[PDB]
Amino acid sequence: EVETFAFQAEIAQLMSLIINTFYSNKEIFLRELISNSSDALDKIRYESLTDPSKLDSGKELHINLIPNKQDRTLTIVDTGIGMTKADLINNLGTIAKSGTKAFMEALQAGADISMIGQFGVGFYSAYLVAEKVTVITKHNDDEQYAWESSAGGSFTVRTDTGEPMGRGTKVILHLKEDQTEYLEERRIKEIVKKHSQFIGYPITLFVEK
Ligand SMILES: OCc1ccc(OC2CCOCC2)cc1
Repeated sequence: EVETFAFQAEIAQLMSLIINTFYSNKEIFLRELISNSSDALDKIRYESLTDPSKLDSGKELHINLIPNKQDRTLTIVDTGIGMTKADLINNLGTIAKSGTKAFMEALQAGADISMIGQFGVGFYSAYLVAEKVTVITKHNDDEQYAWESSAGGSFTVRTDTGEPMGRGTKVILHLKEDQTEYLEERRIKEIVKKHSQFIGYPITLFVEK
């Protein structure tokens, strides 16, 4: 069972701007996604100090980067707090409406796309390099869900029947045909060292077979 939702008009406008604006410094997408993962890990860590059973779904707090040249995907996996169905459909979009408006106004005043994370909508930088993004997520209080969007104004949510994740989020970037540099080990290493060197969780870059 697949449910299809319309983005709020403001978020659809943001995604079109990201897809259509000429902007060569695309590599910042990875910093933004790693930052989101780090924030999600911070959140479950803090909650676990007062309810240690919140880690029954997995004690390890980490970020994995998994390139796959056969599928042309880059996957960013974290074992953070995860998101509920309500997060995916309602809560995050509500927060993203105000962040988008601030970001859009900042861009009109001379900011550039790399500053997107200062407005809390860094996830959408994924569309600098991906034609489709799939988000698989599992929160302790809800079921495992798959969110997906190729932009165009809509996204889908379904219950996920794949490999159970325990807790956390996987962002699968289905890369654009001309963005396969972000599947190369040396390129990912370079970007992590440049932009994500002090993240407080282990980042493991998987090697391809
Ligand atoms: O833990 C990583 C992560 C992944 C995606 C996120 O944002 C939502 C934005 C649009 O709706 C689908 C998900 C936030 C955090």
